[PDB]
Order: sequence, then C-alpha cells, then structure tokens
Amino acid sequence: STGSATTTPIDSLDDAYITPVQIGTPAQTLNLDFDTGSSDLWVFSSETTASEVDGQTIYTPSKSTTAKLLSGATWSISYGDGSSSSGDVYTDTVSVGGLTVTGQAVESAKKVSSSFTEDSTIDGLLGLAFSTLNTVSPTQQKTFFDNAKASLDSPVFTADLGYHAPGTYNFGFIDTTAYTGSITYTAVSTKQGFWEWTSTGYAVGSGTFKSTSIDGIADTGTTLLYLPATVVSAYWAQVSGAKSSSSVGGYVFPCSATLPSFTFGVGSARIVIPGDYIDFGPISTGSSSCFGGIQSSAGIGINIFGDVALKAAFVVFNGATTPTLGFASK
Ligand SMILES: O[C@H]1[C@H](NCc2ccco2)[C@H]2CO[C@H](O2)[C@@H]1N1CCCCC1
Ligand SMILES: O[C@H]1[C@H](NCc2ccco2)[C@H]2CO[C@H](O2)[C@@H]1N1CCCCC1
Repeated sequence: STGSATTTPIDSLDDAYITPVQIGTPAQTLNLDFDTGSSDLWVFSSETTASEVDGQTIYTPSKSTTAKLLSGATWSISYGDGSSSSGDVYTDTVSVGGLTVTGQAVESAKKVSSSFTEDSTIDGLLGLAFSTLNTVSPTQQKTFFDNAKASLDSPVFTADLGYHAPGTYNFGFIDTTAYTGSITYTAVSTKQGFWEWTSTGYAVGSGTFKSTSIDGIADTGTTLLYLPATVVSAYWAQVSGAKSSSSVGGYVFPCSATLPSFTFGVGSARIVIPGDYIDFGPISTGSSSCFGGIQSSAGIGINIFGDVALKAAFVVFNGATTPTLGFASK
C-alpha cells in the first residue's frame, strides 16, 4: 500500500503545515500537524473543555461506528514552547492520503493549553518520531507510520514541504519526480526517539564550507532552524544590523535587509536554504524589525532541523530495520 497527501502552510509565514486526516466511520476529516519530532496522534474532540476550543474541527468518537475506548488509557504531553495537552484514548480507523490503518490510537484531548486554543487552523498532531516517545499510559501506543509500515510497499515516508506553498507527505514510496539529482542517505540514532542525524557542516551565503559535525533532529513540527550559537552568530554577522534580542526571544534583523542563503551538509552533499526562507517577518504588526529563521539551540539541549531547513529539501524518513534519513535538493 501507499498514501499521498498534500500538506498546506497554516499562514503566510509557513509557521506550520496541516495535512487532512480521515478518522472514524463515517470519516471525520481533521487537519493535523504532522510532527516528526513527537509520537502521539492527538486531536481536538467532543471531550475537549469547551472554553478551550475556538474554531478547530473536533473528533466526536460517539459518532464513529469503529471507535472503541481504549479502557484505562490516558496521555499527557508537553512540547518545547511550554504548550501541552492531555486526555484519554480511542482506537479507530485512520486514513492519510488513501492509506488506511485500523486500530490506530487516537488520543482525544480533554485539555489543551492556550497556544493550541488560539490557533484555529490546527486540529491536532500526528506524530512521526519513534513510538518509544509515545505518551500513552499504561500501555504505550504505536504511531500511524509504525502501524502502517508492514503494509507499505517500502517502509518509508517522505516530507516535501513547500516554501510559501503546499507540499506533500508520501507513505510507502519515493516519488522520483519530486527531487533533482540524487538522494544522499545518512545515519540515524534512535536513542532519544528522534530522527537524529549528524550534518557535516555549513556555509553562509557564498562563503566557504566549514566542515564540522552538527548533531540534530529532523523535525517537521518545529518552524525554525536551531543550531549552535557559534554557527548562528556566523550567519547573522553577515546581515547588517542583525542582533540577538532577549526581549524579542532571539535574532532579529532589519526588514530592509536581503538575507544570505545558508547551506548545510549531508555527507558530501549540500542543501541550500535560500535567504528568503529565513525571513519570518515583522516581530509585531508594522514593525521594521523582522524575526530570523535561524536561531540558537543553546538552552534547548539539541539542534533542530525544523521546517526552514527541511523545506529546502526532499526528505526521506527510512524506517527500515536500521533507520536512515535521505536528503535531496529539489
Ligand atoms: O517541539 C516544538 C513543538 N512541535 C510540536 C507542535 C506542537 C504544536 C505544533 O507543533 C511546537 C510547540 O512548542 C514548540 O513548537 C517546540 N519547540 C520549537 C522550537 C525549538 C524547540 C522545540
Ligand atoms: O510570535 C513570533 C511570530 N510568529 C508569526 C506571527 C506573526 C504574527 C503572528 O504570528 C514571528 C514574528 O515575530 C516572531 O516570530 C514572534 N516571536 C517568536 C520568538 C518569541 C515569541 C515571539
């Protein structure tokens, strides 16, 4: 089997991407944030505290003839921004782009934090990291990909995120028309539950490539590119007037600037992020200070190749017995 679904930016800045997902019978279609940095499939639901729902589409398990309460199961998750959600669990039929999994754990939110309520465009998360991170207790549950894997033509999924445009998540096949040149594969450590790999270095603009190992995660659920402070300083030093602002929460730059590209290494290959991809716009409406798309990972404890980096590439998440990651230009 295979699946193929279009993923669409939620706003003009590509802050996140939503992908339609069919849950239950008859189908209830919710727009989920596919997140290769986490491992829970959770949704706004008929059980979510009413005051915490503001425009999201909800899953109503009582209206699905295939929903079954997973008795005694609960979940609770916190993410990097201090956002969180929690609830109970149903199993139900879940389809993505024509690929169907029966008995998928669908984590129904009873509570969500304010940042979720305030974002009407995201109806929940679909985790695509390793199932060892799944938060369901007392019986940990498998991700959609983990459940689908054995049925897939090939045990892979791919992320092809667009810059200011829709893109594609494919399951079970590699679309050889979707990238240029060859795909370079690189080793993954699953020890922290992430698609964790080691970049071979970086360049800023037309500058020379610096060979240096940068361990980090391929994370479709994080907007920006978070790298060591040394690397980030070297980038922003090439932008007149850029500075790190503790009051804003990172590097900002004059909106009048033209940003340089940023290149990262994948083995001997190179992925170039155009400068425009690094512009996240005015810090507040009408400001001439713009927020940077490359930020320091100091304090996070891990480097994160988020959407800013991934959208410059065609990315293969290879879930073979020994997982690997592939990157191609496009
Ligand atoms: O891990 C990500 C999260 N990803 C999943 C998620 C939840 C809601 C949408 O996506 C979201 C919510 O908190 C932040 O962004 C967090 N943060 C991003 C900056 C670098 C450190 C980690
Ligand atoms: O909230 C984000 C904004 N998000 C997109 C956006 C624009 C308007 C609404 O949402 C953009 C523009 O400025 C920054 O990045 C701002 N900043 C991030 C670091 C600390 C928290 C505040």
